[PDB]
Amino acid sequence: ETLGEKWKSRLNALGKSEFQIYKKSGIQEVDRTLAKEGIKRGETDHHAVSRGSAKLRWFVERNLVTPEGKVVDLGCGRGGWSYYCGGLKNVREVKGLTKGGPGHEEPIPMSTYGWNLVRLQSGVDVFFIPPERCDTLLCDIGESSPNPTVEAGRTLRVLNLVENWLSNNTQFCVKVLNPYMPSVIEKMEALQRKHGGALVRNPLSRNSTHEMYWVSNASGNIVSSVNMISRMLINRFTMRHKKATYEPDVDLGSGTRNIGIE
Ligand SMILES: Nc1ncnc2c1ncn2[C@@H]1O[C@H](CSCC[C@H](N)C(=O)O)[C@@H](O)[C@H]1O
Ligand SMILES: NC(=O)c1ncn([C@@H]2O[C@H](COP(=O)(O)O)[C@@H](O)[C@H]2O)n1
Repeated sequence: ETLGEKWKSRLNALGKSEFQIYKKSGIQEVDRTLAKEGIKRGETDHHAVSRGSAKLRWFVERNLVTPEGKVVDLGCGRGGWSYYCGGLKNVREVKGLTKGGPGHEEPIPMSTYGWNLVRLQSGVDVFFIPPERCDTLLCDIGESSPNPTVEAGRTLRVLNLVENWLSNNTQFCVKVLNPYMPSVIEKMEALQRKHGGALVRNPLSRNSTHEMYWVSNASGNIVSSVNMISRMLINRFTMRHKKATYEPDVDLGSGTRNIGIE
């Protein structure tokens, strides 16, 4: 029921080569080369396990999401979001959960700052476990599909999932894979009405996804928000100068935290 649908078809209609070029046109990138080589080498200090750490950092260093207390990371994969939160000031406990298993990102043990406050377990399907009480809820789940109706389903599953974990003034950051499909817009509107927050586009996301994140400390008419991104993604189809701007990767430190305010 929208304009992002025009974008998706155009996207799908791209040639393999055209596609790769577009996917990174004028986006923001994280310089991960050395971080990956160090990880591959067994290093467990400083490195982010994925570009997700840098991704979360962007929202956090802007107070769009303020992870505190018990943080639950739904679909932590390797744990970029979890290890990152494990080094943040007022965070006490970090629990990350994923499916893992062959053909899936499995959590990677690390000794980055606060790693001791972080527990990651795979072999978990978040959709069928009971909700635990938590102060901040993070969720980065959402598999992309060439078929926008398939994505719309996946998106809703996630929204319903999180609604079940959100309480009082729970802090949250949740990926909304396909925010432009009308059932997803409809649900988002309900949620926003019920828990506030807004949808925000992360400059680090690639042009090949219309993904937006529902963050707790931000507002803005949903529909308006998605169209903005839709127009933007379309504008980017036709670009002179398609370079990606890079930035150093995040450094996650290497110690253990003792907690206890003091
Ligand atoms: N039902 C489910 N239960 C648990 N994990 C799931 C799931 N469906 C998908 N996932 C997982 O969710 C992950 C999302 S990608 C993880 C990104 C992470 N924030 C990064 O920074 O490291 C995938 O690795 C996938 O295996
Ligand atoms: N035109 C192509 O050659 C091509 N390849 C992938 N895509 C679009 O982008 C989406 C996911 O992006 P990616 O495959 O992980 O980069 C797909 O689901 C599809 O809609 N398009």
